[PDB]
Amino acid sequence: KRDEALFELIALEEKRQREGLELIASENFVSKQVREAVGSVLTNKYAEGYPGARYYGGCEVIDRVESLAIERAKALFGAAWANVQPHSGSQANMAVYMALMEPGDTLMGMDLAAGGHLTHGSRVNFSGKLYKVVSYGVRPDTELIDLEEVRRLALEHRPKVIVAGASAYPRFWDFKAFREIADEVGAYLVVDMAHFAGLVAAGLHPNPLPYAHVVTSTTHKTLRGPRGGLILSNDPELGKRIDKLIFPGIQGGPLEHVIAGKAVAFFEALQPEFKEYSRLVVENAKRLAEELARRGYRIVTGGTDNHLFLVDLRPKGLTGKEAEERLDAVGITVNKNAIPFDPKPPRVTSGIRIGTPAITTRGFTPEEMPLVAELIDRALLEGPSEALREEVRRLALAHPMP
Amino acid sequence: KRDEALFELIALEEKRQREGLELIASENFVSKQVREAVGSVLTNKYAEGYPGARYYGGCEVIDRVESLAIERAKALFGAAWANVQPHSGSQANMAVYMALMEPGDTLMGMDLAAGGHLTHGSRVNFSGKLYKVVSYGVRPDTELIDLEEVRRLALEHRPKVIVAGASAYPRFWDFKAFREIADEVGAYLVVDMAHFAGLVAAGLHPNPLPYAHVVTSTTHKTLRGPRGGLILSNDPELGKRIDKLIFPGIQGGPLEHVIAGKAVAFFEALQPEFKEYSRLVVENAKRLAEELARRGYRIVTGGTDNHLFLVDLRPKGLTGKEAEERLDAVGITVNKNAIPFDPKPPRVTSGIRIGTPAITTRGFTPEEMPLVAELIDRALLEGPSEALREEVRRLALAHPMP
Repeated sequence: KRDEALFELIALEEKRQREGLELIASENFVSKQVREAVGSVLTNKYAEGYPGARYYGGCEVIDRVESLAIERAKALFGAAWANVQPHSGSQANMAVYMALMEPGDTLMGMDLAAGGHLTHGSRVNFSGKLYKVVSYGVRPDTELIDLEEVRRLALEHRPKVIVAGASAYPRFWDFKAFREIADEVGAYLVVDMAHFAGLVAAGLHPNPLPYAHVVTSTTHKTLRGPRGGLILSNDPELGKRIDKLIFPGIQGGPLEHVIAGKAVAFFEALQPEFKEYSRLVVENAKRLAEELARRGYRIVTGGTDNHLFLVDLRPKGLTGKEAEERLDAVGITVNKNAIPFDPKPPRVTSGIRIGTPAITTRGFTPEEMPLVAELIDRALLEGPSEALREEVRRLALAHPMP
Repeated sequence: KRDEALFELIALEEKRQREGLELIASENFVSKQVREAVGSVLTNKYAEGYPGARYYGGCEVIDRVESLAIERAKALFGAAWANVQPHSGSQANMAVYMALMEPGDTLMGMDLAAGGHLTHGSRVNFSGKLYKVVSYGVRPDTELIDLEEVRRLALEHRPKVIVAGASAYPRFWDFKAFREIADEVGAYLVVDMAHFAGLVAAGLHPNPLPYAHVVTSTTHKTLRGPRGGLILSNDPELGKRIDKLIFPGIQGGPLEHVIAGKAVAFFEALQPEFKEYSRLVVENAKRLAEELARRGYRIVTGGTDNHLFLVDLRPKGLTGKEAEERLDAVGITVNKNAIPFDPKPPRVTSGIRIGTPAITTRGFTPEEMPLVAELIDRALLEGPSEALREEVRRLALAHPMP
């Protein structure tokens, strides 16, 4: 018997995605071929271990699939080693921390309120539970990272691992300087490029590979692949230690169907069209932030160098939670986000985060940003309304989905 | 541009699956509708948090999907609470350990050599790195667990957590006895039913829900669902604590496409046909074990109560490693497994584990077990040959995949 109830819900979700403007910076729309691989029979095989070194037999074809994903990842990012088995970005980070540190050691990452991710040292996350955390933020004036403040914190606290990269920082990272700082205290530099991995692949964002000891990432987000994790390094000796932490360290069997999807995603990222897409992603982000600033909205750091930006809603008397709800009411999805030196608690926040990778995949161009900017503005000032919801629907439907 | 290289490999793997006999106890073949859900657009949504309490907008449909999976899991197993977000079995156990123990605490599980799982205390696994481990095994004379030995160890080491459940134990578990032991020392009883979950759902195996404080499992294996984890309990308060460990504790965004697949698998398991399937799984295992005993092999414990059984190859002078290779050469996959107090090292062993869930899914019935037994025996005695490989191939092809 077919589970009609469940499939009816899947159809409702397709409709929602098609009829709205998805502006959550961490989302995107995978291609049909990525889905074809993820929904393949590769899920019926237990492949504990690594290619050529599996626990069980019958992995001759799976080994070629995994190997292909590994080599393409290496080729795509210019890395000497890769591990494509992490179930997620969080497991990728977990593995790296456990390979380089012992519980109790000191970890240094970006403060959550300044843009850091939960896995960069939050007390409610494994990172802040097993390790002593020291965070760095951004300057109160420019809202940019001050490298001398980072240097100071490193010398004072002597972290074993320093993490660069974030989930809500809209400017470029100076990886060379972060490596110099880590070298000053004998720490490992770990770059979590999950958010900008696609831009790095397209050559539109500095590559951390040569400067970081280890690089982690998600395969979804700007890389536009399936949901999963990835770990890279220019040092294969360090890589061997990390492989051991992924399995048998923290995971059991890998999701080989997902890994097949990663291989397809890397193949897609290697095509010239991916660079054109990535360029448009950034152009859309700059133009959209610009149009919102023209309407009186304050953009953190005054703009963006990547695919995302933050809007400070304090001057407008709106909390991030309220903005998110008013936009969601009309089909525009974003997520409330804390801003630097946010006076309000994380459950409420004073701003919203916006990203363009998803709408750019749907074919939106910089010339359409002024229109998107107008819908956001009205939803926030005039609030939800049927006429507004319809205008959003029509705009969305005029753009296809992969 | 289609990734022809990758898709050519997917076709080869399908051909491999069709033409061979999969006897690895942890394997199974999922239905078309389970793959359809896993390959759905639900992968495009970030949905951190839980139903009604997410960190992003646009989760209205996803909430109905996850709630559906939760409620079906509760009805299927007779539970008061459930968490369907774990990426795997390993993450389900990790979350439970971290919610119940602090690093340094003592964990008690079944010895890996006796049938326990990597996550039950192995030194190369996170369980053995973060916690002090005490292991229990089987008696050389009975080949079964000795509850008095378990009790003794418990009183002597005072573990914070006692894990029941294994990956290679062919008999029923006395959950009531285990809980009595746990109460006596003030420990939590955690049951990992990953392997036998499908049997529990079909009511063919004692249900651990009423006796354990927490129950973990995989959604694949005898439950025949997609690859992933699951947590259940009869205590909602404890459940709320475990929800926090899954997120924001150890994971980030859940795989909602996989959770949709879990919902479908639970739907399939709630149908009367699943009970007939599971009845056949157990009958095939008992019958195949009998047929092999009749042909000169010894069955550990003399038989089985579930879907798997251990073969002692000593009567025929073979090691598990050799048996594994000889079988693999003719398209029959099994895995080597130590027998109680194996005289051979662990990388060699004197036995093999055989499980019937996968062939049963393909339509094999008890009357055909004698034929599978003969093919296994001929491959081990005569060794691989083209003629034998063709006989396996034809038998396999005559039993379609889902």
